[PDB]
Order: sequence, then structure tokens, then C-alpha cells
Amino acid sequence: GLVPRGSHMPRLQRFPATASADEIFAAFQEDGCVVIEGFISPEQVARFSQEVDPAMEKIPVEVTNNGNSNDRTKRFSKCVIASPTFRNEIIESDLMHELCDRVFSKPGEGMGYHFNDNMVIEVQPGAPAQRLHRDQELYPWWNSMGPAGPECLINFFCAVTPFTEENGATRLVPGSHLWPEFTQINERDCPQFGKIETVPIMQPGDCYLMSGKVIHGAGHNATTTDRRRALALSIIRRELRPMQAFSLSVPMKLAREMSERSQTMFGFRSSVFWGNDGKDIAHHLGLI
Amino acid sequence: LVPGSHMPPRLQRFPATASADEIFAAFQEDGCVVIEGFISPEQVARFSQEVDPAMEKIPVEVTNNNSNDRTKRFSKCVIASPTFRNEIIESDLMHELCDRVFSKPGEGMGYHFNDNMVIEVQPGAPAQRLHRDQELYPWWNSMGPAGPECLINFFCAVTPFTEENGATRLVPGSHLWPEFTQINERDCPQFGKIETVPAIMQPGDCYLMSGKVIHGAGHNATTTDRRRALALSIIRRELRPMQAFSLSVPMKLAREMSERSQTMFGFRSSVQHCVDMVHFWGNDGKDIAHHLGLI
Ligand SMILES: C=C1[C@@]2(C)C[C@H]3[C@]4(C)C=CC(=O)OC(C)(C)[C@H]4CC[C@]3(C)[C@]1(C(=O)OC)C(=O)[C@@](C)(O)C2=O
Ligand SMILES: C=C1[C@@]2(C)C[C@H]3[C@]4(C)C=CC(=O)OC(C)(C)[C@H]4CC[C@]3(C)[C@]1(C(=O)OC)C(=O)[C@@](C)(O)C2=O
Ligand SMILES: O=C(O)CCC(=O)C(=O)O
Ligand SMILES: O=C(O)CCC(=O)C(=O)O
Ligand SMILES: [Fe+3]
Ligand SMILES: [Fe+3]
Repeated sequence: GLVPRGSHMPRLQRFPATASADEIFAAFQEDGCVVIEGFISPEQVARFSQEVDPAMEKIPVEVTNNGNSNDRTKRFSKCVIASPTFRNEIIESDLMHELCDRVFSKPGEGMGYHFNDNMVIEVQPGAPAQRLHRDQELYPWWNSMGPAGPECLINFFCAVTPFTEENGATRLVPGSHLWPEFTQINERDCPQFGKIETVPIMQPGDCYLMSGKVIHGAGHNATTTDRRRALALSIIRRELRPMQAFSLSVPMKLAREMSERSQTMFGFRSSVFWGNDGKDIAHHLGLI
Repeated sequence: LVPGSHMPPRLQRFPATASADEIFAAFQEDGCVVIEGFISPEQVARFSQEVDPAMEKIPVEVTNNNSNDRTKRFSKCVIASPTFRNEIIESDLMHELCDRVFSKPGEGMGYHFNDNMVIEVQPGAPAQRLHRDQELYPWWNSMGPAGPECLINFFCAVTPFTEENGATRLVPGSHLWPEFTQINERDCPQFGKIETVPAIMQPGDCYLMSGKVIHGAGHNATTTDRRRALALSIIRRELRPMQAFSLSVPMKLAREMSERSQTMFGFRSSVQHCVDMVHFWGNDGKDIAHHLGLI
């Protein structure tokens, strides 16, 4: 009795941040995405939002009407440089790694994943809805492999300020990771274009774990006041190249304080790729 | 020529002064092609001499195996060889061809370095399993021959490549087979029935080879010949390199590279387009070359 008996049915499962990893993962497989409510302790999600606000204030807003994803949407990636909670607390969630290890790692080969980006995405008010897309369009041949292709990218998309249907929370399309052809989503290339059934709604600290095969896009921010802010944990196979060059921007001072696993996530350490003439790059960097 | 003898596959050969279009047409037809004189014999000889110390301090690994042993493999060529970083990586024919393979309209450089490896096959070294280089990116075979290119290799003879000292065994036209499998008895139906052909080359020659081409280092049946190679391994901008070059190459060497050589090693970004644009391997909307001070 979830929709009125007889209704058309719109599946967007939700789990507590305290459930098992296999539980959350099974929802990921079946739907392509899933919500983790309280993925981040609320003091953290709050101390974090404060910590990056000054960097966010020095980001001018584009009012372009050119269809961009930069039109009235603020984007900021130096989260580890500018936020102690982020680099010390958020990136060390064992749920994150336990799930990454289930999407990506092969047995006896160590961590099969690393970071692509740490973006804070703040959808400004009056911002047009973002073009629909699969995140794996970042790796342009991936769509060519269809839903039998391996996973390349997952996104722990975390709500900073509340995600309403009015302030433009992300429009998901669960199950589009099993459609038989992966196209771009436009009138010329997508046959279902205009008939794609979206499904929007989260509180500060929640997140959703979306596959890279899943169609989505930020909605229109219809409000006058609400700067709707997010923090996306983009994580990729170790064979793929990060969009952010973190091991050259993030200073060595911060890297020495990270875990072995987090140095691996930012490329300050190698995995069984990105080495140094037959040896781990961590030797040459001063990290034993 | 040979006497109704069985005729092997054609490995096409071009001098480094042929047009990049003529060389690329062969690469596209066969998946591989020799470029005679890719490096000058003077340039290669000084490279071989500039790396030789680090090469002698490399111990030969001998094992009780089918292990890919008794092969020295050295990757710090930029740090050890002025000739390599000043001249070899500035081959305009190398970049012409990379562009024709990897670069998209309006995006700039579609490619960068995966590795710069001196590969010295020792006397008696066993032959290498037949493989495609794109098995490094394990999902690539599943796209088959219609797949895009992920990797090409400019595989240079530093010392002569003979059939007896272990010149690479190549399979022209294996990039057009309808199914790409690992070359094992379990998965490959042509296992044991695959005809290869050596890359007979003189020093400074190279062959350009697709990641789709089946190949393997040959057996070095000589007693004296240490068969040296320089592998310039080039991948598309979205793939991760084997070597963390931007972290082990010193900035002093970085600041002295052309801007395309900085891009090759990750000291500089390239622009990818999706209506959207982004600097791949970049710094919060800016080319990484800013934060590093490279203008
Ligand atoms: C250029 C863009 C790309 C190509 C990549 C994309 C990226 C890395 C994609 C997937 C991902 O896993 O993680 C995040 C959430 C960090 C996003 C961040 C935003 C950008 C950098 C991007 C952009 O800023 O465009 C002006 C876009 O908004 C978008 C969706 O159009 C893209 O596909
Ligand atoms: C581990 C190996 C990998 C996975 C990669 C491969 C690599 C990067 C492949 C492609 C390439 O373009 O560059 C070069 C030519 C430099 C080679 C160098 C040698 C190694 C590092 C490798 C190895 O050392 O095996 C003992 C191999 O020989 C082989 C065939 O098993 C592989 O496919
Ligand atoms: O901000 C959002 O709601 C989604 C943005 C997104 O998916 C992207 O930038 O790739
Ligand atoms: O040494 C050779 O000739 C072949 C090397 C090779 O194919 C590899 O290491 O991948
Ligand atoms: Fe997205
Ligand atoms: Fe090879």
C-alpha cells in the first residue's frame, strides 16, 4: 500500500547509515542507486558546511542561459585543503570503503578504487535544471559497453543544505542502469527522450549512492532564497584517471596525516598502477 | 623472398620521413607498422649510454619457471637521459600520429604517457605470453574491434632486434578479429595456432603498435646478446598511467619541458568537452600548471 491501489508505480529504496553493507549494496545492484540517511554525523555535515563557506563565498555566479552546468551553480573541489573535518572525518567512513570494495575490488588485489573528485555543488536559486546524463559520460566509451559493462564510477552524493523538490534536488532515474542501450539523453540520440520518468529529497547529512550508469540531473531551483548545497564523493576504478590532480594540489603536510587507505585514494600511494619504477610512489614521497 | 613456401604476414615498413598519413594508414590497416629511423642512430646511442649505468645496477631476476623473467625493465628515462627528455619525447612524428589516434576536435591533447620503459631481454630469457597491451585496462577487450583505441606503443630498437635475440612477435590484423579474448587455452580458440612475425629492426627503428594487437617478446636464444628496447607507452587522457611521473620527476626537469611534454607527464591539463567543458587532471577549474608555476 505505497501508491494508491491501481496507480502507476514510480523504486528509490532508503536505508539507515547503520545497516549492513550487503543490504545497501543489494539495493544498489537492483536499482542503480539507493539513499543512505545520516551518511554523515550532523555536527560533521554542519562543521563542514561552515568550513567551506568562505571558499564558497569567493565563487562568482554565472547567469548565462547557455545550457551549461555552470549556469547559476557553484562548484568547489579543494575540500581536503580547506576543511579539516572533511579530510579527517568524512573521507574515513568504513561504510564508504566497505561499499567501494564491493563495487570495485577484485580479491587479493588490494583497493580497486580511488577518488575522482571531492566537489561541493551549490545549485543557485533560479538555476535551470541540469541536462540529464550518466556520470560515466565522463569516460566517453563506457556507455558503449551497455549495462553488461563493468562499473567505472559511483557517486556518494551528500546533501549539505536540505534537498527539497523546490530547491532542485537531484532528479534520479532508478533502473536506467539496465536499459539495453546507453545513449546520451537528447532528442537526436535518446528514443525515450521526454518520456524518461524521473524521481527527485534528503536532509543535511543524507546521501545517495548512485551508479555511473544511472540517468540523472540537477533539477530547477525554483526558489528565491535557497542555495541548495551538496558534497559529491566521486570514486573510480584504479585504472581510470582522476579529474582532479589531488596529489599535486593537496600539500605534503596534509598527506602525511592521512591513512594508508586515504593516501591511496588521493594517489599519494600506489595499488597492485601509479607507481615509481617498480616501487610504490610512497617510498619516494617520504611515507615509508 | 622465399622459394611455394608459406608466406608470413606482412609487417609494413616506412622511414621516419614518410608522411604521417602514409604511416597511419598502415597502422590502421595492420595495427602495427615499423618506422625506420624513428630515432637517429646518434640519438639512440647516447640514450643507450645515458641509461646504461642504471641498467647495470639492475639485477637479472632468474626464476624456476613462464614467468617473464631475465628481462631488465627501467622507467626513470626522463630523470636519467638528457637526450630522452630533450629530443626523443619531442618527436613531431610521434605526436602527429598520437593526435590522429587520440585527439578529438576542439579538445586539445587526447593522450599522455603511460610509461617510458627500457626493456632489456637477457640472453636465454624465455618468450613472453601472447597478449594485447590493452589487457592492462581489463574491460577493453569486451568492446571488441569496434572499440576505441586505449593505448599505443612506440616500441624502439635501442640495440638490434633479430629473430634470435628476442625481437617482438607480432600478429598483424589481430586488431580486427571479431572477439578479443585473453590468449589462453581456456578462452582462445586459436590457442597454439597463431602465426606471429618478428619485428626485425635496427637501432633507432621503432614499430608503432595498437593496444588491440596480439604480440609477445620472443625467446632470446643467444648467449651474448642483451636485447635493449625503449617502450614509449601512450594512453588516452582519461586512463591512469602506470608511472606516477608527475610525482617522481623533479620540478626542475618539469619547468624545462615544452608545454606538450608537460601535458604528457601530468604537469599540465588538457580540455575535455562533453555542452560542458572541464580540465582533465586539473585544480578546481584551473589547469594544474598554475599551482605548479609553469605559466
Ligand atoms: C564537465 C562536467 C562533466 C563532464 C563531469 C562532471 C563530474 C566529474 C561527473 C561525474 C562525477 O562522477 O562526479 C561529479 C559529480 C564530481 C561531476 C562534477 C561536475 C562535472 C565536472 C561537469 C561540469 O562541471 O560541467 C561544467 C558536469 O557537471 C557534467 C555532469 O556535465 C559532466 O559530465
Ligand atoms: C605487468 C605487466 C602488464 C600488465 C603491463 C606491462 C606493460 C605496461 C604493458 C603495456 C605497455 O604499453 O607498456 C609496457 C610495454 C612498458 C609494458 C611493460 C611490462 C608490463 C608492466 C607487464 C610485466 O611487467 O610483466 C612481468 C607485462 O609484461 C604484461 C604483458 O604481462 C602486462 O600486460
Ligand atoms: O547537483 C546535482 O543535483 C547533480 C549534479 C550532477 O550530477 C553532476 O554535476 O554530475
Ligand atoms: O619486449 C618486447 O618485445 C615486448 C614487450 C611487451 O610486449 C610488453 O611488455 O607488454
Ligand atoms: Fe552527474
Ligand atoms: Fe606488450
